[PDB]
Amino acid sequence: SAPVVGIIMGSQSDWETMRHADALLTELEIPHETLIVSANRTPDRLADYARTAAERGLNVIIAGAGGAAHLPGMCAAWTRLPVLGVPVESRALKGMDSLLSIVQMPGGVPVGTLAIGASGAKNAALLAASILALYNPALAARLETWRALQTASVPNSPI
Amino acid sequence: SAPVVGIIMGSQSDWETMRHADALLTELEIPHETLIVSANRTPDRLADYARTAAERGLNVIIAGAGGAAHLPGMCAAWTRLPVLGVPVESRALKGMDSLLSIVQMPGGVPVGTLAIGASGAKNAALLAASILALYNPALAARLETWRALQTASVPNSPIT
Amino acid sequence: SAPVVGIIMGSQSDWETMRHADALLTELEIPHETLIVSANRTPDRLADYARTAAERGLNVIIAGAGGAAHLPGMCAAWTRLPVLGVPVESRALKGMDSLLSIVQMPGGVPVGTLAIGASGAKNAALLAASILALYNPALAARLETWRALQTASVPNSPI
Amino acid sequence: SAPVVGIIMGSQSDWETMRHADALLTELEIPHETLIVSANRTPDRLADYARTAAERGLNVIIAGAGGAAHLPGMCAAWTRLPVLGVPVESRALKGMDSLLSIVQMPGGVPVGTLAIGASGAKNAALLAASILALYNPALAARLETWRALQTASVPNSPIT
Amino acid sequence: SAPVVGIIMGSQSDWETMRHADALLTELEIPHETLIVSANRTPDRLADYARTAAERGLNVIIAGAGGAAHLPGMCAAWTRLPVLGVPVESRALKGMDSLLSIVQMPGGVPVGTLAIGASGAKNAALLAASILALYNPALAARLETWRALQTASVPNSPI
Amino acid sequence: SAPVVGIIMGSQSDWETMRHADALLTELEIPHETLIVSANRTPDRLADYARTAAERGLNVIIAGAGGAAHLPGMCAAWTRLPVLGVPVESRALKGMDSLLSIVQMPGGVPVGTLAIGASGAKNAALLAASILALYNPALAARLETWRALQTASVPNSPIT
Amino acid sequence: SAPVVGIIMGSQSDWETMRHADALLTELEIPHETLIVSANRTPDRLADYARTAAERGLNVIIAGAGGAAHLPGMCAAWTRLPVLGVPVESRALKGMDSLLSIVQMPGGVPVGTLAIGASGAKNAALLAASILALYNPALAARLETWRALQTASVPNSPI
Amino acid sequence: SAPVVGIIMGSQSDWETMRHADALLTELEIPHETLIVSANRTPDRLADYARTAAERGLNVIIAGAGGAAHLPGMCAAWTRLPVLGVPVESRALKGMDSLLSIVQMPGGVPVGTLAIGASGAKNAALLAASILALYNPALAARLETWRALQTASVPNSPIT
Repeated sequence: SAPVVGIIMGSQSDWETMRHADALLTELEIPHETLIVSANRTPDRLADYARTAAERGLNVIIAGAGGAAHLPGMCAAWTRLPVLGVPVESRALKGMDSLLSIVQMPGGVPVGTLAIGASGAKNAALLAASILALYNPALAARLETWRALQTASVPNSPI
Repeated sequence: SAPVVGIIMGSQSDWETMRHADALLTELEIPHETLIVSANRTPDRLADYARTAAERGLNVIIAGAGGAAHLPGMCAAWTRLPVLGVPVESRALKGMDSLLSIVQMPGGVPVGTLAIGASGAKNAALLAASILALYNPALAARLETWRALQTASVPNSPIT
Repeated sequence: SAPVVGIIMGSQSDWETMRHADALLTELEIPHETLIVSANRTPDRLADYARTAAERGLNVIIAGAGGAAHLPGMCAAWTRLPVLGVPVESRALKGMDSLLSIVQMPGGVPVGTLAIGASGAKNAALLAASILALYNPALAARLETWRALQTASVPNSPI
Repeated sequence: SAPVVGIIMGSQSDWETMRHADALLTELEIPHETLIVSANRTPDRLADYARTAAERGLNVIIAGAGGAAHLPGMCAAWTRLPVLGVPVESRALKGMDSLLSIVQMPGGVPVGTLAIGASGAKNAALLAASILALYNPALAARLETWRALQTASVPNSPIT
Repeated sequence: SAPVVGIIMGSQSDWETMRHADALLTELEIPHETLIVSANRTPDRLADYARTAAERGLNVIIAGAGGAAHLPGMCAAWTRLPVLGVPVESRALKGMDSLLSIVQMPGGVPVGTLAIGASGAKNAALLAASILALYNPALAARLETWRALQTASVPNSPI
Repeated sequence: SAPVVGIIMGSQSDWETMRHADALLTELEIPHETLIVSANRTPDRLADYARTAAERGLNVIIAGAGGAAHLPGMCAAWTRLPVLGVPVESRALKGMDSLLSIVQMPGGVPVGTLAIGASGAKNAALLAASILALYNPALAARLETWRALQTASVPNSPIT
Repeated sequence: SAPVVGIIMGSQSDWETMRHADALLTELEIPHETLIVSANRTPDRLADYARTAAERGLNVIIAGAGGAAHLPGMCAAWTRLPVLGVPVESRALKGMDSLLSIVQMPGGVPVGTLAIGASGAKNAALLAASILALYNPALAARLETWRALQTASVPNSPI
Repeated sequence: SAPVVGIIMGSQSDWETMRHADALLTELEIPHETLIVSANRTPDRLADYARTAAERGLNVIIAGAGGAAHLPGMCAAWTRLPVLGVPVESRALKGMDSLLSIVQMPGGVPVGTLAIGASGAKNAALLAASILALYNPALAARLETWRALQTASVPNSPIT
C-alpha cells in the first residue's frame, strides 16, 4: 500500500504525458504516489521531497518536466535513490531542450533518461518496475508476463 | 565475486569512454564483467549475452555505443533487467546520433540513458550502484560516502 | 507470385507511411510481402525474418521505423541482402532521430537510406525496383516507363 | 566595498569563461564577490547562497554553468534579485545544452541569458552594470564612457 | 504614470506573445508603454526610440521579435539601458533563429535573453520588475508577494 | 574487366572519403571506374556521364559529395540505375548539409544514402556489392566470407 | 511585356509559397514568367531553361523548392544570370534541409538565398526588383515608393 | 575608378573570410571599397554608410558578419540597393547563428545570403559581378570566361 515509486512532474500540463507512467505502475500493481513538484517554482518542496524520499520508503523516483526541465536533475541532486527522467514535449523545441537539460547531467549526479513524451513516461515506469523486480519475485513474474504479452501482441501485418 | 553488473560496448574505440564506468564500479566494490559486443556487427553474440544475463546472475547492464547506437536498445529487447545506455561521442555529429539512437526507445522497451561521453559512463555506473544499493546496505553506505565526498570536495572559490 | 521484396515496418502507425512503398511495388507489379516487425518488441521475429530472407527468395528488404528506429539497421545486421531504410516521421523529432539511427550505420553493415516520410517510402520501392531491374528486362522496361511518365507529367506552370 | 554583484559558477572549469565577467566588473569599479557553487553537486550550498543574497546586500547575480546548466535557474528560484545566466561552452554540444538549460526557464522564474562563452560573461557583467547604473550616477558615467570608447575603437578598414 | 519600462515588438503578429509582458507589468502596477518597432522596416524609428529612452525616463526595455529578430540587439546597440529580449516563436524555425540572433550578441552589447514564446515575454516583465524593485521598496514588496503566490499556488497533485 | 560500378565524386577533396569505396570494391574483385564529376560545377559532364551509364554497362553508381551536395540526386535524375549517395563531411556543418542535401530526395527520384564520411563510402561499396551479388554467385560467396570475417574479428574484451 | 524575371518552382505544392514572389513582381509591374521546373524530375527541362534564360532576355531567376531542393543551385549551375533561392518549408524538416542545400553552394556557383517560406519568396522578388532598379529609373522610383510605404505603414502600437 | 561595390564587415576578425570577396572583385576588375562597420557596435556608422550608399555610386553591397549577425539586415534596412550577406563562421555554433541571423529576414527587407565562410564570400562577389554584368558587356565577358575556366579546370580523375 505504501508507495515504493514516486512520480513527480513540473506542472499540471505535464500530466497528459506522465499519466502514462501512472497507468503502467498501476497495471503492474506497483504502489506509488503521483505529485506535482516544480524545481524552479517550488524549490523547497523539491528539496524536502527528494531529501526524505528514501526515509519515506521510496525506492525509485520518476520525474518529468518540459522546457529547461530542471526537475529531474535537481531531484537527483538531493536524493541517493535512482532518478529516472522524462523529457516532456513542450511547444517551441519539441522537448529537445528538456532532453539535454536532463540527459547531460554531470558525472556524479545521474538521471536515467527516457524518450521524449508519452513513450518515455511509459518506459520510465517500466524501468522502475525492472529495478524493483530485482528484489520482488512476484513483480518480476508480472513484468515478465507484461513483456511477453507486448512481444506476442505485435501484429504480423498492417491493417 | 560473481558479476552483478555487466558493462558491454560496441568496440575497443568505445573503451576510452566506458572505462570510466568500469573504474567507478571497482571503486564502489561492485563485482562486474566488461565485454565488447556490437548490435550491428555481432547481433547473435548480443542475443546470447542479453538472453542469458538474468540467469547468469547479472542485475544491471550498462551498454555504451556510438553512431547508429543500437546496442543498448537491442540488449533491452532480450533482457528484463534494467539496461542503462551511454552514448559514445561520434566524430562528425558529436554524439547526437548516438544519443537519439539510444534515448528514443519505443514505449515498452526502456533504456535509461546518461550523458554523452565519459560523464555518461560514470553516471551509468553510479546509477547501477544506486539500483543495487536498494538491497545492499553495505553498498548503500559506500555510495552515500562517495556522494557526500563529491559534494564536500567542490571548491568554494576559483583559482586564477 | 512469390515475393522478391519484403516491406517490414516497426508498427501499425508506420503503415500510413510505408503504404506508399506497397502501392509503388504493386504498381510496378513487383511481387512482395508487407509485414510488421519490431526490432525492440519482437527481436526474435526480426532475427528469423532477416536470417531467412535470402533462403525464402527475397532480393531486397525495405524497412521503415520511427523514433530510435532500430529496425532497418538490425535487419541489415542479420541479412546479406540489400536493406533500404525509411525514417518514419514521428512527432517530437520529425524523424530526425530515425534518420540518424538508420543512416549512420557502421562500416560493414549498410542501410540504403531514403528521405523521411512518404517520399522516402515511395523511393525505397523505386530503388528496390531499380535493383531488380538489373536482371529483369520486363521490369526494367516498366520502370523506364514509370520514370518517363513522371518526367513528362510534371506541369509547365502552377495552377 | 561591500559586494553588490555576486558571480557564481558551477566549477573551476567555468572560471576561464567567468573571469571575463569578474574583470569587467572590476574595470567599472563595481564591488563584487566570486564563488564556485554547483546546483547539481552542491544544491544546499546554492540554496543558502541564493536565499541570503538579498539580505547580504547583493543586487544582481551572475551565474555561469555548462551542460545540464541548472545553477542560474535554481538560484533564481530562491532569490527575488535579477539573475543573469552565462552558458559555458560544452565539449560535445558546443554549449547548446548549456544554452537551452538556462534560457528556457518556465514563466514565473526569469533568468536573463547571455551569449555562449566569454562574450556572454562579459555581457553579463555589462548588463549588471547597466542595471546598477540606473541608480548610481557615477557608475552610469563610467559605463557611458566605456561603451563610447568601444564604439570609437572599432577600426574603419581591415588589416591584411 | 510616466512609463518606466518600454515594451517594443517587431510587428502586430508578435502581440499574441508580448501581451504576456504587458499583462504582467500591469498586474504589478509598473507604468509602461507598449509599441511596435521594426529594426528592419523602421530603423530610424528604432534608433530614435532607443537613443531617447533614457531621456524619456525609461529604465528598462523589453523587446520581442521573430525570424532573424534584429530588434532586441539593435535596440541595445543604441541605448545604455538594460535591454531584455524575447524570441518570438515563428513558424519555420520555432524561434530557434530568433533565439540565436538575440542571445549571441557580441561582447559589449548585451541583451538579457528570455525563453522562446509567452513564457519568455512573461519573464522579461518579471525580470524588469526585479530590476526596478532594487530601488522601489513598494514594488519590491509586491514582487515578493507575486513570487510567494506563484510558489504557494502550485498544486500538490495533478487533476 | 568492364566496370559494373561507377564511383563519382565532386572533387579531389572528396577522394580521401571515397577512396574507401574504391578499396572495398577492389577487395571484393568488383570491376569499377572512379571519376571526379561535380553537379554544381560540371553539370554537363554529369548529364553525359549519368545519361550513358546504363548503356556503358554500369549497374550501380556510387556518388560522393559534400556541402550543397547535388551530385547523387542529379545523377539519379538522369539514370534509371540505382544510385547510392555518400555525404562527405563538411568543415562547418560536419556533413549535416551534405546529408540533408542528399537523403531528402523527392518522391520519384531515389538515392540510397549512407553514413557521413568514410564509413559511408565503405558501406556504399558494400551495398553495391550486395546488389551485384543477387545475380553473381561468386561475388555472393566473396561477400558472405567478407561479412562473416568482420563479425568473427570483433574482439570480446577491451584492451587497456 | 517580355519577362525580365523568371520564377521557377519545384512543384505545384511550392506555389502556395512562390505566389508571393509572383504577386510582388506584378505589384511592381515587373514583366515575368512563372513556371514549374524540377531539378530531379525534369533535369533536361531545367538545363534548357537555365541555359537559354539570358538569350531569352531574362535578367534574374527566382527559384523555389522544398526537401533536398536541388532546383536553385542546379539552375545557377547552368546560367550566368543572378539566381535567387527560396527554401520552401516542407513538413518533416521545416525547410532546414532546403535552406542548407540552397545556401551552402560551393565557391563559383552562387545562389542568393532568402528566408524559408512566404517571406523569402516575397524578398526574392524584392531583391530581383532592387537588381533591375539599378538600370531602370522608373522601376527604381516605384521600388523607393514601395519601401517608403512599408516603413510608413508599420503601426505605432499593437491592436 | 569609383567603387560600384561596397564590402563591409563587422570586424577585423571577419577579414580572413571577406578578403576572398575582395580578391574576386579585383580579379574581375570591379572597382570597390572595403570597410569595417558593425551593426551592433557602430550602428550610427552603419546608418550613415547605408543611407549614402546609393548617392555615392554604389550598386551592390556585400556584408559579412558572424554571431548575432545584424550587419547585412540593418544595411538593407537603410538602402534600396541589393544587399548580399555572408555568414562568418562562429566558434561554438559553427556559423549557424550567423546564418539564421542573416537569412531569416522579414518580408520586405531582403538580404541575398551565401554560404557560411570563405566560399560564401567568394560567391557574394560572384553574385555581385553577375548583377553588374547585366549592364556591363565587358564585365559579362570577363565573368563568362571566369566561369568557363572554373568548369574546364575541374579534374576528371582523383589523385592518390
